[PDB]
Amino acid sequence: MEQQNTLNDIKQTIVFNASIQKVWSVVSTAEGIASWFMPNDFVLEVGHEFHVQSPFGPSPCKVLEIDEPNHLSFSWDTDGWVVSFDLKDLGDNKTEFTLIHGGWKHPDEILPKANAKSSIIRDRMSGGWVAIVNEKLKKVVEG
Repeated sequence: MEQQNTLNDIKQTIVFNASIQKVWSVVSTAEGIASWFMPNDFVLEVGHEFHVQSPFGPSPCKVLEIDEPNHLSFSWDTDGWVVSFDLKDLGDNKTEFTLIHGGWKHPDEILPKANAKSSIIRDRMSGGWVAIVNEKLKKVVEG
């Protein structure tokens, strides 16, 4: 019939037993995130950039947009990636979580530092993200 084109944005749609407020709290803190991301001093500020502590080198970030009552966006420095966490108010103490992580466009290009097929990192990152999304995060929200 047809095949997919371009690089799809790592989408992770899942429904947790929490509220958009709680789910947001998991994606609007320093300790909460660090509980499923990395040790850093998160900063809820627009155009605010920080630095995290990774065992594989420091990786700063830069907030793009801030909207607790919806979602937020931020870029990834020393890498060239973007991770945005969407939130949907479902109710009944439930909320829809959608992890969107892109960076590349066409399946072929290559980024520095990493230097590897974007499609490879997409799966590599997606996988770990999938688990993390259904490993710590879940434990974070549920916890």
